[PDB]
Amino acid sequence: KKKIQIMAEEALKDALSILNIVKTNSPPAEEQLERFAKRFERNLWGIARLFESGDQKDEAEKAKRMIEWMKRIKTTASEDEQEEMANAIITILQSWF
Repeated sequence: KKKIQIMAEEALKDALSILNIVKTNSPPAEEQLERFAKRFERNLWGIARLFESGDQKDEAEKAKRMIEWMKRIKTTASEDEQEEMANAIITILQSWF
């Protein structure tokens, strides 16, 4: 399951883009944030499936929760809550190289 590297790289770029949108804009570019969240969620659903196929359920639910965190970023009105989830998502994706 280890080779999921291009998917994690793309997911990291999307997460860092959202993080940049949240900080830069005071009222964020809501449609551009939705564009990156959709791509990110898609990438991590695949990462979760590859971990499931590789019998690595611990890293699979880890990937699943980061989808819920990205969905929270879409919902939440607090910029700091958006930052929190983005930094958490970023640090976990990095654990996967």
